[PDB]
Amino acid sequence: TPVEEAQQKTIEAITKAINYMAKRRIGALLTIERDTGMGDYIETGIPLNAKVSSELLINIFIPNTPLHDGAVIMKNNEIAAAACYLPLSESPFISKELGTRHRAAVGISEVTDSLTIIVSEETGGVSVAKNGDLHRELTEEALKEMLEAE
Amino acid sequence: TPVEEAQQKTIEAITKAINYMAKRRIGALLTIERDTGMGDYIETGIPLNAKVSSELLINIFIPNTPLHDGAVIMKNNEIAAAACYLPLSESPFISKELGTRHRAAVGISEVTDSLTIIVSEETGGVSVAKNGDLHRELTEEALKEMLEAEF
Ligand SMILES: Cc1cc(CNCCS(C)(=O)=O)ccc1Br
Ligand SMILES: Cc1cc(CNCCS(C)(=O)=O)ccc1Br
Ligand SMILES: [Mg+2]
Repeated sequence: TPVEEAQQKTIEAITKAINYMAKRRIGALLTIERDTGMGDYIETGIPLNAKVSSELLINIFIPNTPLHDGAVIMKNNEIAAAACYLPLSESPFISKELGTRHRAAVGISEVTDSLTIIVSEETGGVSVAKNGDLHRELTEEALKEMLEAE
Repeated sequence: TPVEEAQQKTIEAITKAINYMAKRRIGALLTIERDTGMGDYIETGIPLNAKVSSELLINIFIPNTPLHDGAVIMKNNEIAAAACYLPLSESPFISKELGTRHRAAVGISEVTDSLTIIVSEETGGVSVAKNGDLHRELTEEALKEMLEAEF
């Protein structure tokens, strides 16, 4: 169906962008809004309401640029805003070598049903936060399975 | 009016981005669609249909990134697409030292009523192409007045 084709196109755009950033160890923080509304967090960032593309996702997270610090929040198959604030988790069960992007991802996942993807600037490792837990060191196939399951 | 206020915000976003890129010698090519529709050229790029911000404009043109090569085309208060093709002018009144961004800007200005802004990656100089003419070495005040008059 059109809706199904659109969802797969967006998943492919996300995975292509994450692949690029993982290879270059570009830190990234990408939250996909689900049933819990995140308007309050979207409003803290720079409004985009942009079509998804791998190219735009990559350009947003280039280090030392206006849009790279903070989270991209996606909603309704669009990039709603970039450089958004997310709450930092206080969970004592996050690996202590991880920094602010990972704690922000877990934090939003504790108060919403959203799915957040994180790329580590230290290792290029890819992780996903959902329901208060962080799933670390994902392969490309694992990330795709999570996005399709979501 | 809201329309006028939105126009003022878009102009401020553009000028802030252009000033940032000029200072850092970030090459940029930004065409503002006017009454001649530019859909044929918009469709050659990556669709964004994004709200304008100085931050997004800057992020688009960072060198060596997916979106930096080609023109950004704006439709009113939106960035319609990035990395768009524009036709190259063969006008003899384009300074010989200038490269493809300036020739593309003059080229689209010959077949549309659009206004195109160019930042030179060589010098940081800012120019505008309109109606087949290239106006070089603009001050910040001159660019803002051109944009305000264009709206
Ligand atoms: C999610 C994902 C993961 C990878 C694997 N990264 C490799 C890092 S390594 C071999 O140094 O440990 C690639 C693309 C995507 Br998309
Ligand atoms: C249009 C504009 C012009 C300037 C003047 N910069 C001229 C000096 S340069 C970059 O060539 O070394 C500043 C801001 C805006 Br906005
Ligand atoms: Mg002069």
